[PDB]
Amino acid sequence: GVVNVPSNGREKFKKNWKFCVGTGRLGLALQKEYLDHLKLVQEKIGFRYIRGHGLLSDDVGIYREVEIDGEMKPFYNFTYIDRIVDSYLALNIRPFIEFGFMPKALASGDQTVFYWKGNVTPPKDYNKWRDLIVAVVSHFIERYGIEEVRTWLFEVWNAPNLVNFWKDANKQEYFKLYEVTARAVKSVDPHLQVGGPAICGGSDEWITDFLHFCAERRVPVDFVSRHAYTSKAPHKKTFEYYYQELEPPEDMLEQFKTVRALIRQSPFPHLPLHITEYNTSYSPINPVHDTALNAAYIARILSEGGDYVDSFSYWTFSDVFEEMDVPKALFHGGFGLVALHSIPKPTFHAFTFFNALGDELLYRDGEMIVTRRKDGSIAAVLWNLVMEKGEGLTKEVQLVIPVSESAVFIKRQIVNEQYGNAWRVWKQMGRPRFPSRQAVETLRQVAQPHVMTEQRRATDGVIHLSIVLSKNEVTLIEIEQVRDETSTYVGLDDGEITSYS
Amino acid sequence: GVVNVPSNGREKFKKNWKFCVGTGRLGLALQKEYLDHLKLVQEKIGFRYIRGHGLLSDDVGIYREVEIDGEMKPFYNFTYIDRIVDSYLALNIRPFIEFGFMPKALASGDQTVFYWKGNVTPPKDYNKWRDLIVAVVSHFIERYGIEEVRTWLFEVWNAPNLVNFWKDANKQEYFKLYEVTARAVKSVDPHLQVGGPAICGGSDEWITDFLHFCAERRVPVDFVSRHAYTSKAPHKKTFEYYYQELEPPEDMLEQFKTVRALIRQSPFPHLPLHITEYNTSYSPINPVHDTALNAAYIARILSEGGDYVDSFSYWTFSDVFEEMDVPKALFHGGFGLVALHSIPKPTFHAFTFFNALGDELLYRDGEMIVTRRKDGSIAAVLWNLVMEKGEGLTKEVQLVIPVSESAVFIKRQIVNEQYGNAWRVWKQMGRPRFPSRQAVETLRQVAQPHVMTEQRRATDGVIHLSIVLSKNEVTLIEIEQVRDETSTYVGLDDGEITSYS
Amino acid sequence: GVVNVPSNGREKFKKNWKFCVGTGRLGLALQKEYLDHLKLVQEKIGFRYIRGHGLLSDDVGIYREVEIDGEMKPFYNFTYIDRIVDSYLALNIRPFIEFGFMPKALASGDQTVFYWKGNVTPPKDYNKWRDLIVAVVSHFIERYGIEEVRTWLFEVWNAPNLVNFWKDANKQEYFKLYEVTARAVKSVDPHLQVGGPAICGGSDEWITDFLHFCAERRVPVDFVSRHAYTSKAPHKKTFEYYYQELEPPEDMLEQFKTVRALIRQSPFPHLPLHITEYNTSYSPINPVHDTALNAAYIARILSEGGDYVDSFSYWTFSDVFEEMDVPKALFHGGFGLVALHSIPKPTFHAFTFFNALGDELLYRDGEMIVTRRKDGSIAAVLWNLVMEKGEGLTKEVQLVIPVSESAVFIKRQIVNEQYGNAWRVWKQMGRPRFPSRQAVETLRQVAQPHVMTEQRRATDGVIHLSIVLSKNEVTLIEIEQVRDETSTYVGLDDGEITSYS
Amino acid sequence: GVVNVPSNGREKFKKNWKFCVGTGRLGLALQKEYLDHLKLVQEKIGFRYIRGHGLLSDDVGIYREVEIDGEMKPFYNFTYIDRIVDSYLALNIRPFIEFGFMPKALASGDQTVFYWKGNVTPPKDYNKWRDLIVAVVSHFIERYGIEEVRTWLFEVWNAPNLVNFWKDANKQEYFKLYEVTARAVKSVDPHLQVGGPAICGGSDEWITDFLHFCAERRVPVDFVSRHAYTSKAPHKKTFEYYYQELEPPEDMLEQFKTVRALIRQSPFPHLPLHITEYNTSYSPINPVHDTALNAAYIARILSEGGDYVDSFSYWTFSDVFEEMDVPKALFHGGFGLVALHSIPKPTFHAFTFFNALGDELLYRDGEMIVTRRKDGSIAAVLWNLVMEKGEGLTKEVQLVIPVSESAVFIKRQIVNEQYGNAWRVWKQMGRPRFPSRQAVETLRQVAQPHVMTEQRRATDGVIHLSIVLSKNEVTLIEIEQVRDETSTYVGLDDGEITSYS
Ligand SMILES: O=[N+]([O-])c1ccc([N+](=O)[O-])c(O[C@@H]2OC[C@@H](O)[C@H](O)[C@H]2O)c1
Ligand SMILES: O=[N+]([O-])c1ccc([N+](=O)[O-])c(O[C@@H]2OC[C@@H](O)[C@H](O)[C@H]2O)c1
Repeated sequence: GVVNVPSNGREKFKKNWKFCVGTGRLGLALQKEYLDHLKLVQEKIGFRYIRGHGLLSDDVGIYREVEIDGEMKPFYNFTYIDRIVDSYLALNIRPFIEFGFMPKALASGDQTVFYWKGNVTPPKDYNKWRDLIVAVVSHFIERYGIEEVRTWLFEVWNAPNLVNFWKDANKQEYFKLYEVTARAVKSVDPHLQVGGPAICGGSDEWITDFLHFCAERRVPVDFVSRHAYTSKAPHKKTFEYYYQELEPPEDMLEQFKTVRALIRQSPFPHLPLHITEYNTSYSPINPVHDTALNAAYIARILSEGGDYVDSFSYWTFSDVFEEMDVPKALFHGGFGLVALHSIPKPTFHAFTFFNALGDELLYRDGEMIVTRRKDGSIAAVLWNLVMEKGEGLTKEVQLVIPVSESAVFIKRQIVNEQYGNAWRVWKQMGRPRFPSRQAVETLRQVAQPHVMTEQRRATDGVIHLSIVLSKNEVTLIEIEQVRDETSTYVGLDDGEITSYS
Repeated sequence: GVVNVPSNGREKFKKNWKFCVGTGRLGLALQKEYLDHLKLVQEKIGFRYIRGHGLLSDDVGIYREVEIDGEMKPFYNFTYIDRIVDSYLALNIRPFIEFGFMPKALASGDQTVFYWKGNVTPPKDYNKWRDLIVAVVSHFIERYGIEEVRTWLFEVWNAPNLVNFWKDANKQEYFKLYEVTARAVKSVDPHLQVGGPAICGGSDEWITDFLHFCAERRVPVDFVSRHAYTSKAPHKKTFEYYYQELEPPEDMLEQFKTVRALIRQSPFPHLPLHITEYNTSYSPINPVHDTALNAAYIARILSEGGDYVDSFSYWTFSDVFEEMDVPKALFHGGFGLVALHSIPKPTFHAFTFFNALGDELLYRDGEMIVTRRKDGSIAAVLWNLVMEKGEGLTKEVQLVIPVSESAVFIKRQIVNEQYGNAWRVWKQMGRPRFPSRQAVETLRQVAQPHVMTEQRRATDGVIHLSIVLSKNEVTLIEIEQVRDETSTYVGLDDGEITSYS
Repeated sequence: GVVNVPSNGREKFKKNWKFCVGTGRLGLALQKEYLDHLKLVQEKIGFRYIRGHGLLSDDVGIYREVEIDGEMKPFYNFTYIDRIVDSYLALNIRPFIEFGFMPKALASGDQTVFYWKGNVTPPKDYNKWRDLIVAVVSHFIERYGIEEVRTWLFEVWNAPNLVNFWKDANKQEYFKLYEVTARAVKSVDPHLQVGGPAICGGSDEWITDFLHFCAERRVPVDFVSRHAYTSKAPHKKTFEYYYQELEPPEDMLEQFKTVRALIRQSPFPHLPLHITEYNTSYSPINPVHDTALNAAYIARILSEGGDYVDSFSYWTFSDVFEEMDVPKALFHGGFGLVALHSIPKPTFHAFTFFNALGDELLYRDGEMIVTRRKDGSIAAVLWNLVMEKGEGLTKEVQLVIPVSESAVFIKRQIVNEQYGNAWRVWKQMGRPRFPSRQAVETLRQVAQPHVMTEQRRATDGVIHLSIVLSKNEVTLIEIEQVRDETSTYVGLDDGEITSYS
Repeated sequence: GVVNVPSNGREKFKKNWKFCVGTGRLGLALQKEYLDHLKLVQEKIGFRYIRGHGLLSDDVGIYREVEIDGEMKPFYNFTYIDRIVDSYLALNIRPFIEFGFMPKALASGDQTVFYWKGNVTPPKDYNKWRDLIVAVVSHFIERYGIEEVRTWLFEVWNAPNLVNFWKDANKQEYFKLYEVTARAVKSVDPHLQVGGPAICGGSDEWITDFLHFCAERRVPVDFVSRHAYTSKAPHKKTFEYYYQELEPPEDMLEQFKTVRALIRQSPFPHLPLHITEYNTSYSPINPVHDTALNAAYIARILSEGGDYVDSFSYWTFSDVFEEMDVPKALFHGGFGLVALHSIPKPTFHAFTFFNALGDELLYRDGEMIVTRRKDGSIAAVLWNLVMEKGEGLTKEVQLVIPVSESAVFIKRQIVNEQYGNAWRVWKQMGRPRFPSRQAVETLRQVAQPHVMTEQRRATDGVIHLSIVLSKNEVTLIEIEQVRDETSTYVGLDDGEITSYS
């Protein structure tokens, strides 16, 4: 493919793609492994927010009753989220808070979800729930101050359209929960941004009904949130895996555009859309998350998602996760960008590569994005998504690039099936479920992207880049001006080194 | 050619090769860059000793006078060595102390050497020198304890046979020095291992005459020390470089062997030989040091060195160095295993690869060493030294390794003219003298060994490795037993992941 | 009163006191907070062993089924203990392993203990319990090597004599469990030191019977294990506290003495006694743990416990704990030496003070220990336990100490009701449950022990220390030799500095 | 003396006091010790700028020549200052650059200053000098960007009115150097802030003459810079100390006010004034620097200096220094707020305590500053300077603060002759010149300010605080509102803890 890149760009590539990221339940943020991962993530990708479950679930331990006199009185315990939210700010990432699930002692019923058993029943008392919300949100304000907390976003629950996350998928009782929550939030401070309905795909009439509910009853909404996944249901389970086929990335972008339109035609036309969960597969034990295909796939979404949505949050930044029990093996199919022992998966590198793009959009299509940075250098992320089985499937992309700076340093980073892929190498080691330190160390060496560099002189003010992508490669290409200093090394002559010319 | 690696080995590959390592002057150990460098070097190569000049030179500031009442009296400032040596022991490296150069205020003349102007004249008074030595040795014992200082070694002066390092290259006067120093040391504790004559090559009758001076006069010697290089004197200079031709590595090994023999024919037939400086070139501004050639070259030394010499200390661990002024550019020909910004140079990777070898020497010729680890894995370092100008020059090596382990994990790391070579990429950047942090980080990325993994079945309890070395490649190959766990993943099927088979 | 310290000591004060230390369950070692706390504890007190609950309980996640080829087969997930033990060894602590509690899937009934719901029923199948032990112990050996694991200890279950921890406190069923476990361990390696009965107090015929059981059936036992507390059952509960009266520490030492005597009467008279949990109170929400009284109390135990027992393991090193839910406030009555946010509690400082003592036991009574270090210096720890309510209550102590020195530097460190006491200060702050970072730093500053130094000249080779201990003071006194260097500062006169004399 | 602190104050206490700080020559910035110190300084006191010598002196290595052909051509080496200025920015501190001294290779003459021998002669060629500056400033802008460099300040030379620092203290020649420098700076970018004359006191007609010179010859000046000290010429020397009397703190403030007047009376009446060096003693071996008096003395300067000068830069932040050779002992009278081994001296605490103050000035006089912070809390630094010899000499300050809050947590911090004073304890240890690590740790533990806390109820809507300062005591007091949480601890009763009430 021959893509002629212009010197100038009308558009700006926005940073929506790294606005927010996902995470396993907040209680897992107490784990050193977790925070190692979060550190890595925030050093290499700069997420602004993080979005998880469990804030009000009982391992974090906020909501209790507590026998005083002979009445059960509510007790709010911030010991853990203080630590959690602190560890977050310390890593320059803010909570996209998600109020859920139901504390056990506030639950109206038994139903739970996940291995860690988040209670998914409504509050036995909405006054108690509201007071939870007021307490938490007020607690946050005390700890972090109002100006900090105002930058946070507060989602109400999670996937209420699903029977697993909300008793009977009750639209009406969710809307009651939304309204008590949204009102509770604004009552603490009116700038605080509360939103919903946190629905998973398959039920976008919920967004419309949610926005009709909010307009009709004058319920505050500051954003719509929605999840996006492209995996069909499991066509094969093992004791530790769900294998699922996938719709192409276009399916996710159409999901985004569709929900943007629902918002345009609603009484709240100006509302931000945050996709608070996205990946390929929605199961934390689907091995696709460990693969290069995941990288290549998710790159398209990084490219284009931001046209439709104010943010879209990769579920998750890390394999530290337990919705489906403790990981049974190093590469076990989890959502994480980072695997246990801080081994980036290929998808991590995809974010790393997008994080090198500039603001100025020179060219974008369905398999690349090409940007100018403020120093005049170019940054391109290209990907070769291939959802079909088979080998080779190399795609050459020819890039013609405007460069006035007579010489250029090109640095290219590739992750694919061979490179930046610890999953492949893990396989070769015997798929050790519980690898030794040495094996982890090799895995990490191997998980680094392949780097290639060159100096190229630009003939006619043009650089012609032949970029050969292999199956499911995501690659970062940067073209820097070379300010050559060779001429200051007077007499320099590598021909005077043994073996060199 | 075809190498049939025996299943078993009588001989043990010893750790002589990393007993000790070279350093820029001890004063420079105060530099944060220096410690960063030592720390990397101690994490990836665990050297036991570090040997450098400048212990008694005036930047470290031990020796002074000091008009106290009405008298110029000696003052021993240990502020800097306490901190230097402390920093050494904190990194699990002990000093191979070298008593030099002449404190300015103890100097008998003004001849200095180097940019930092180490004085190279005999002491104006040997009684004061003696006391310096007693004071230093004593102070060390007081700070670190007698048990610890006894593990240290003590060389006396540096290169006294060279006019640059010692006034008139006075053999007789350097023997006076050695005697005063050796006795000084021993008078403090008889078990302190003192030695000399730390000579450079070209005048090895100094070993003979030194050890007869020691026999005649019964001067304690506990080892012989000697430098060893293979570079002729510079035949080109720039304002910045020396370019030297190198003798091949056999010349260094014949140097080792011939000195060993000279010691065996001496009155002290059994003394240890510590080669206290070695590289290819002896100039810290010979770009050869930053190349792959350097690594391939030194790899043979690591392999055989221990045959003839109890230790051999690579000059140096780091480009933190000043003999020829402050590095005028990132890669500037410095002795260092590690370049500024902690960019491993190819020779670094050589040591690191030797660090992965086992005790059991299975096979060794002049281009490889093969070893069994105590868990039964093989570790083999192969190098392809090519001193002749020109491209290509690839060696095909065929390694036939035994192991009744069925399945095998091979990890291969290569560093050559393309991989693990930040010098070649520095040049592509336009030889930035003073690189941006971004350039540095690229350089670091690129300085990493290229890793290649595979799983192979064994046929007939044998692995057959067809190994292709590029020019001046050093490569580590490890063959580990795969204890394969895949069978525990019942239902595991990569064929159920999108794109995978 | 008056105490004349012998210049020489017959006996050695041993390190039994810091052989082992308690931890809240192993699952919590995943917390970054837990490890912060351990690093701290390992730098200031060097514990060799760490004994905790929950190795096999389900948060750590080892034991699962796992439906494979039509059966429920065991699935040993090592993800979490690998990470846990790793981190233990990285901080130079080994597991005093305690095989408990029942994995939910291995359990025969529903009885749990604690908020974390450790199952306390017999295995539904003792063969599978055997295979669990074999799996875990084997796994450890496969990861750490046999020479490492052989240094560990293995306690079977916890407090089988209590109904809360073991169905019916069934003695015969516990012996069955112990036999199965002890043989399973030994079946893996005969060096693996296994032991019980891990009983709480009140019921020491369990030792007698347990050992009778083992003699009769030739069941391997390598040590006896026992808990030791001195608190009566809670007389007052709030929703967050258990308040308890305490027996004096002689009571604990009598427990030690008495259980050792039951071992000498038994068929295994020479068996090690490891007291694997002691504290004052056995409630993790008794505020007593946070006080200076706890420190002063336990210092007597540190002083004398080793006379009777091979180890005694302070429950716990850290307030990272959850047996009674998540800490409801910074100081919440947790067992920890270390409070959250790495705030040392008074008791932490007691260990620290014992960590400064020498081998040579010069003098000891029930309020002090005095030791000679090998450099010749004295180290004394003194405590003024005062269990009575009220203020004042200051012990005077006249130490008369031989010193072979003449000029002496004394460093006293004190923690008591004023200093080294973040609890008192936390109360002044308004008892914030969830203190801000600022408050926490203040608490940490204030948690440090008060230091008083002084130079004293000996008279007639003796130092006469008049020491006043406030109520529940634990104080460390070190008397070190001064090698005065002031004479070398010729002309030094502080009287030539503004204001100084 | 009683002070009725008003609730609100019209004026702001400015942060001029910590705008900038002094340092040893930039070359020492390369030392690990130095950066430990800077780290600490920047974690506890937040300095915006750092100002020292040697930028162009040859240890930093920027100016060389460099025989190319037969010509000596200038060569600029940025290897060191890149690493220095990076290390600066990483620690959030910016260079208050100072162009000096003369590179040997550029020097017109042989006169040097200091042990390290900065050349203090005019350049041999002013074009060469100019080119140096352009080179240096262009480099900065290249590496860090114009926006960043525009925030830096550029002083020309140091103390040109002193014969030691400038050949013949030649005024007219300094103005030539100034003009050439300032013109060189402004030619690179006009917004770069260039300034001088960097004079030491006792010669202020130079500021007048300088500003007339610049006014008349239209030479750019953006700031006046000046040094301020109060020590008289030494009255005793030892081989290692200068001992000096000190004019009182008013003398310095009057120096500040006098120079502000000369500036107002000048052709540039609104120029900022930066005191680029102040301490009490101008010698780096005056033990007053090490003392508590230093602290209490510098406290009035921090309180008030800002009225008269835009900045005032305490020479120096650390003892890493060599103007008078390597430190001969731990506390050796160096300028540093931080002693070697990162042990803060009392003075460091004064900056720390001042760094606790709010912006809103409630009350100030010559012994205290009392401020309100944005959360309504009070912060006051009180000082009791006593320049006379003698014991005791305390000082009661009675602050009467309005608070209608019911209750108050008070946190006080004291460094005086007893507390926060490691010099005092170092003396008790026998003035170890080169202390053991154990000794250093005691020293550090002792270098911490004494902390006293209490809770105080309000009476009459007011708090009456009696603050006893002892000799040369600086003390920080913070009064915060207590939000008492005790009522939530329902049933709490410390009375139910052994020994407590
Ligand atoms: O160019 N020199 O000053 C020089 C020439 C030859 C030798 N040599 O034959 O050993 C030499 O000596 C040492 O090696 C290089 C230098 O960096 C070391 O400090 C010297 O000991 C130097
Ligand atoms: O210690 N000296 O050689 C010296 C004496 C007098 C002054 N002075 O009058 O200002 C002085 O100069 C400056 O201040 C102290 C020094 O450390 C700085 O480098 C100079 O700027 C030094």
